[PDB]
Amino acid sequence: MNPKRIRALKSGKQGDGPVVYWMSRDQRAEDNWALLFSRAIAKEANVPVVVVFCLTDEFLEAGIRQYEFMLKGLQELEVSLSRKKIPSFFLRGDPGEKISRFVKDYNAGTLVTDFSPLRIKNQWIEKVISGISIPFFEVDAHNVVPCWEASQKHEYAAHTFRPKLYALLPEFLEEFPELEPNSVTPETLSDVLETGVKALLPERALLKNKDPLFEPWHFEPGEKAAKKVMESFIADRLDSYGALRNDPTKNMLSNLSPYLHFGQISSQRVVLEVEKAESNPGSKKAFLDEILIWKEISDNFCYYNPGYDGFESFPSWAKESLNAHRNDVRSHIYTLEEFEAGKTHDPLWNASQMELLSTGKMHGYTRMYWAKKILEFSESPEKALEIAICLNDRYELDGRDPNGYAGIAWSIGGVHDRAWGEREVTGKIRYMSYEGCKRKFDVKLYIEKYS
Ligand SMILES: Cc1cc2nc3c(=O)[nH]c(=O)nc-3n(C[C@H](O)[C@H](O)[C@H](O)COP(=O)(O)OP(=O)(O)OC[C@H]3O[C@@H](n4cnc5c(N)ncnc54)[C@H](O)[C@@H]3O)c2cc1C
Repeated sequence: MNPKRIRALKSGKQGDGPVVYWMSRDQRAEDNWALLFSRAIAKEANVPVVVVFCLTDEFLEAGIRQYEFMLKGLQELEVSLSRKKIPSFFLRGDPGEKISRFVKDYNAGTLVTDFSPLRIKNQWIEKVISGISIPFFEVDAHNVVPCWEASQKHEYAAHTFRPKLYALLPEFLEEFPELEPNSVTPETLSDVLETGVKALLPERALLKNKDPLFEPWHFEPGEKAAKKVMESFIADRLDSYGALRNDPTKNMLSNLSPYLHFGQISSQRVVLEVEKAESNPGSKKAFLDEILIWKEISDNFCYYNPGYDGFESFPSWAKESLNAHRNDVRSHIYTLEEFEAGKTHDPLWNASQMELLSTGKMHGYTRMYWAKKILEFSESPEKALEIAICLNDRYELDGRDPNGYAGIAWSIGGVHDRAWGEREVTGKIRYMSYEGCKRKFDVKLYIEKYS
């Protein structure tokens, strides 16, 4: 285990009870440096490792679609951890109260968590630090290169982050040891799920017919399903990925993001397996650029920019340009509700929103298109950011994620982009025209599918 993957969050006085892994972002038993590090600390302290997960109060800010995907994954995780003789505890409430109380009730010796750069995770961490007296570590289990090691700062372009990340892959891209079971064995999620579904139901996304919009069969949740999606991608989709990743009418992406978001599969795992695959040269470079460079620069962005969801984090050239065009008359303005129902005058935009509504995963190419039009048809960049985040986090299975904040900030604010030709309203932000998409893929066919 490379000690550069683990960081101290708070010194303390070690207790003599179990080591507690507060699982949050990496909801898997295999390929999990945070669990592996926790198991190892336990072994040196001659105590078991246990897993705690907090079912937080914020679940009512998203939908059934994410709550069910996540909890059906955790049901499977319970079984897997128990086979390793690792108990798991699911705490209804927010971490400050529930983790601090768990630590005390169970006499935890050491507390470990996984790494998320999101504001809510840091809020949770502050409240836990004030409720405990034992040592508290975090482990980057989501990036191949620990986020605080990849760069010491915000990287303004993929081309400045790329050479730093690739210079560290020889060290950090490595196989995973097997998780050692514990020596000995030291409200069901079903009922939790039902309680939570009851609370969510009034806000469920319904057609006018009251029929639910969401189709829950496009991505089966859990660690075992994630691995099959990974295996089918490498076998059937990787070869064509370079040619087809920008064609939303084709189903040729990996479809791994919902699994990667909740940590039901390790990206380090996916990279290991892609690296060993013999596939079309070009396709592997393209995929690895997305799952290494662009995914891990998103953690870089959220980690070094506390205002990652606000206009103030845009590059100076984009803030200046959007400000210069802030009083340009927009050709249309849409309300949040009009965006949300796909009721604009742009049928490609509406189709993209319909794909989000019905499957919980909008094709990566039309996400770019979709966020850029929110900029073009809202009162201001700040309002555009709020609308894009709202809809992305409400309806994307892979939402509430650094990739999301960074992808929206790329779209609307030019983060990790350069200035392009000056237009009214959108200024020098990269523009993606309708006619452009028409020359790129079969727009009429995409609209047909999602209408
Ligand atoms: C406006 C906008 C919002 C986005 N919101 C999210 C979000 O909430 N959550 C999310 O996980 N991704 C987000 N993305 C990034 C990207 O669209 C998705 O990760 C991707 O479409 C998921 O499909 P896939 O797994 O089939 O992708 P693939 O093309 O197979 O890529 C494999 C993995 O690479 C990573 N990746 C790919 N593209 C990007 C990218 N542009 N930025 C960062 N990582 C990337 C993801 O982890 C993805 O699962 C957003 C992009 C934009 C433009």
